[PDB]
Amino acid sequence: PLITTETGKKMHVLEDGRKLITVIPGDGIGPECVEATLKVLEAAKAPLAYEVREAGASVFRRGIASGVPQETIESIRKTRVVLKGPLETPVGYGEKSANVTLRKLFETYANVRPVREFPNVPTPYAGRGIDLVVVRENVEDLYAGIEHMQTPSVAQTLKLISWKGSEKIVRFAFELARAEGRKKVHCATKSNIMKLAEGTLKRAFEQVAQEYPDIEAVHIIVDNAAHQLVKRPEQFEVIVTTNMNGDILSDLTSGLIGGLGFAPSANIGNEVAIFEAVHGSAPKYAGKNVINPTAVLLSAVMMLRYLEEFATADLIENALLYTLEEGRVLTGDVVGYDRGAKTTEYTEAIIQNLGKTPRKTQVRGYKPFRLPQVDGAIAPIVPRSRRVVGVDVFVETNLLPEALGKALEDLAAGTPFRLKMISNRGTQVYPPTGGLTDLVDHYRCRFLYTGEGEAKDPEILDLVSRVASRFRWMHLEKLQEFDGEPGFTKAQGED
Amino acid sequence: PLITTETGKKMHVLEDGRKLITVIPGDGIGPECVEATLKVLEAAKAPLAYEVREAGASVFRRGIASGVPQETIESIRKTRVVLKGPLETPVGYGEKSANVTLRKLFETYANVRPVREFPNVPTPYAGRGIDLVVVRENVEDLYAGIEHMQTPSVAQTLKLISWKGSEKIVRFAFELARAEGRKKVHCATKSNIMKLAEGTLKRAFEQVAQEYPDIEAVHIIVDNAAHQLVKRPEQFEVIVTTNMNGDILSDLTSGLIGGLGFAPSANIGNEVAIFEAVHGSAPKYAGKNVINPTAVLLSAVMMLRYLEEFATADLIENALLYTLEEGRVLTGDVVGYDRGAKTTEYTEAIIQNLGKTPRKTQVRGYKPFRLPQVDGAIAPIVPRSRRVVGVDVFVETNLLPEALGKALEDLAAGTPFRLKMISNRGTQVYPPTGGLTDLVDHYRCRFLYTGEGEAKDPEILDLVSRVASRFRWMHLEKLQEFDGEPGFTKAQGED
Ligand SMILES: NC(=O)c1ccc[n+]([C@@H]2O[C@H](COP(=O)([O-])OP(=O)(O)OC[C@H]3O[C@@H](n4cnc5c(N)ncnc54)[C@H](OP(=O)(O)O)[C@@H]3O)[C@@H](O)[C@H]2O)c1
Ligand SMILES: NC(=O)c1ccc[n+]([C@@H]2O[C@H](COP(=O)([O-])OP(=O)(O)OC[C@H]3O[C@@H](n4cnc5c(N)ncnc54)[C@H](OP(=O)(O)O)[C@@H]3O)[C@@H](O)[C@H]2O)c1
Repeated sequence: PLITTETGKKMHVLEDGRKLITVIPGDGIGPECVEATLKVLEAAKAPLAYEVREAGASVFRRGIASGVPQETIESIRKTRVVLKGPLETPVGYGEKSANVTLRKLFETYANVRPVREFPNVPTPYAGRGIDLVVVRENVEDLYAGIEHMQTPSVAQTLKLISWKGSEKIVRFAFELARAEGRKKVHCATKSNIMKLAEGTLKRAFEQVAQEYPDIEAVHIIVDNAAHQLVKRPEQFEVIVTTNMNGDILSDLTSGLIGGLGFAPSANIGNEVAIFEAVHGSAPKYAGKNVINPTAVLLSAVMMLRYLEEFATADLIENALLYTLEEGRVLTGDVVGYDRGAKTTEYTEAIIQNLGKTPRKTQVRGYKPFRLPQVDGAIAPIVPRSRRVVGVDVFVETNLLPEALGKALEDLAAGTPFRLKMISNRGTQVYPPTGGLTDLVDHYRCRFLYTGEGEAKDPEILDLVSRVASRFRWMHLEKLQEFDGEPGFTKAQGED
Repeated sequence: PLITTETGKKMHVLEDGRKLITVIPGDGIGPECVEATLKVLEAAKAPLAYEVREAGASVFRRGIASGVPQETIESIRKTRVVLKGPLETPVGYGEKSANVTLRKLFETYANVRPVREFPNVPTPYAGRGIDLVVVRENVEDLYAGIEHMQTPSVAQTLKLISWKGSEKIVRFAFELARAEGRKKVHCATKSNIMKLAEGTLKRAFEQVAQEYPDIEAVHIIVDNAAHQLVKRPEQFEVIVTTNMNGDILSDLTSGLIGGLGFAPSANIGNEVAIFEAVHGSAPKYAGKNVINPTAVLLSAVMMLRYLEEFATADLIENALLYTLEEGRVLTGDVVGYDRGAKTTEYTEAIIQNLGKTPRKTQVRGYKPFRLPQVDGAIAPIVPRSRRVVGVDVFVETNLLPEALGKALEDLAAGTPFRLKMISNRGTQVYPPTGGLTDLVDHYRCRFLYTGEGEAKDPEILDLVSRVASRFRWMHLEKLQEFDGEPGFTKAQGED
């Protein structure tokens, strides 16, 4: 049956004591990396039972667009613990990422990506003591993939950041820092540009920080953060950032200690945990028996510790590290593909080293920590007052700014709305600015309410119908104020 | 008077042959870096006339929210050439970036950020021959700053990518490659997740590439790209990417050769050119005469060559390089702020070296190239057919998915629309998926047209008014098909 440990984690413990997990082979190199891992697990006599289910490209090919079949959802709800190989996501077309789907379907909001130097895995940073962890928000931001072609030639993607999601991820980061003996957490954002969206993470970071006076909270702008991560990565311990930023920074850090073949990760939520490598399906290596399975193996190790199977975790992790320390069986990504050991040979070596322990690089098994509960989360605040002050109407037209401006002022005449300004790609173009801005066939037209109280729905739709009598609109955004503060930004160049 | 050179570039040439430029001191370290640069210029007898104007924080403090005063716009329209120090943008609140405003006001669509190893500027990558250039799209994507609080606790930023802007940036990259003798261009995108937005750059890249058979065009996913830039940066020559991706990758590359103190840049457009360092106003070093002015100096050098003042550019750049080669006067970012030379001393040393022989005469290899014209650009295609097939209605509510679904189906009864599904943060929650997705108070409700032809505006507004009779909507998106293909995506978990 499924049980809840004292740490609050959910896991399926079989009568014989073994823990049942869902295993997803994946696409490309996936199966090879997972196959290798399962062999090492069995050799180490890991107390596990396996429910193999599919996800990714193989499922897209069955005509299931989400790439996550019902049997796999059923299995994950049964086990609450998953070890998956990479899943292939078509580039530029096709189905949405099944990797993102798994995380969002099961609220595994935290993506933990630790990086450390490895024995006989040389990098220009060897000896600097790089030991940091990137805590990537895992379920919102841009990667949700909510897109709409505003016009035939203008595409739009929504970036959504919530207080709820930001509060969760920053709290997780602090708890993680406090659980690994780290006394500092960096929050990387682009809040100087996205004051509302990225600023939500910055503000959640600052408010939750007050509860962890034992940890130093430092905010850093994401670009300078990338620069610092390359120039002096040893200054970082824990870095928490939004989904997209985290995707790039975590891959940046992996290149500091050997590459993606050595980057494991854990997708953690309160109800489910998904362990997988940070790397992809890597189609050019699939089936060639040359791929490095270290990343997936180390992920299984993270899974073992999560499962409280610390002994097996140390055993497997020691074997791997011992194998690296000796430096006799190294994969192509470390010694070139003209010399690199085969995947199966690498596996066999590690297995042959089960029971052996490295002298230098050893297992740094931190202490488990209870995940923050919803009842202790900082709930979003309900404004004391709020009002709809206008509406942004997006239109598709090639009419020049000045003419569009006069046309809309005429259409709004008689309504309780006035055209305040018009922007193109976010740049004010009406009133004119004296600039030389090039224009696309998409314009955002800001109308402000001029009456008493607030703009009511009927009035807004009436304004939109008037605009529609001549122009094609495709996107509407209400402009609201919450506690006297506008819940929207000005255009670039707008005074 | 303002003239057009035989290369297409516009510059203000005075009666005496001097080229008039607009100079913006900036904020924080800005003034110090600019001040120094001007000193070196005057010493090198650069044939320039300066029109000093302000932008940035000092202007925000005058109550001009755009941070770009009219006199500065007037000056830029007059000179078409600008040398600016960094500008401070408030973090998480306040005014929008004046740096982004200048670029968008004057359509300086390409941000060229060259990176190379410098003498006596130690990095773990020294000797690997890193010599690449990031071509960052400069006027669209997320950095436009178009934001709306969908609900009091859910923020939204629009990511807009146009065919026009993407076509221009990739063509620029190819021309730049062909002009610097580079035989390869990498296009980094996240097209696997954002098939419409990021995919626009990918598709523009591939179609424009057909015009440059002499150049090898390679697409790479942005995350793997960061990994590769850290693991093996010497493989890259030219990298072209969207605005935000480029912001991060360019700073990542700067940390490979000395840090932001050595990263110059050029904001290029057809009508205007703005030269500035990649770094910011760096408030903690402001006024302490310790900041490294190299980045701004080299930007002035890029400016000089733009102005066709090649002799002065070589003179100044050789002096700088000679100074670094001698390694007698190095700034704090190179040898530590405990032994680093003062900004004024570093400057003095360079001026003293005006005329020396840099042993490794690595005056960068550059060849002027004509900017692509609009008449030669691939225009966006006008669909043969198009139709509105539905509407996405975003509502603010905490009513559970199941009940929200039933409520909306009831409201749509009688209309030529049906509720297809409902998502939360991009994840399908209605119909139920069997997942354990956490919900925020923002839901996207997809309605599909069920009649013949297409959904007309009056019918759409009628549906919205019915939804409004019970729920608060704040965001509408029409769903359109162009040439038989949906101009929108499915939700995560939606089959
Ligand atoms: N969580 C996931 O399941 C996940 C994460 C990322 C990408 N993907 C998917 O993967 C497909 C390919 O994407 P991609 O080519 O950009 O990236 P990728 O699969 O991570 O491959 C990029 C490069 O990383 C190196 N690498 C990755 N895994 C390695 C391993 N196990 N051992 C040794 N080297 C390894 C290789 O470098 P060299 O080429 O330099 O040898 C490789 O070509 C897509 O559909 C993508 O969406 C899935
Ligand atoms: N184009 C622009 O005008 C521009 C570009 C970026 C940021 N900004 C603005 O700048 C303000 C501060 O932002 P930030 O602190 O994130 O970044 P930043 O000003 O670039 O400073 C980050 C770090 O870069 C190093 N650095 C930058 N310029 C340097 C130079 N000339 N010489 C030596 N080292 C240098 C320093 O590293 P250490 O601390 O390690 O010494 C510095 O603290 C904000 O308002 C931001 O929006 C403006």
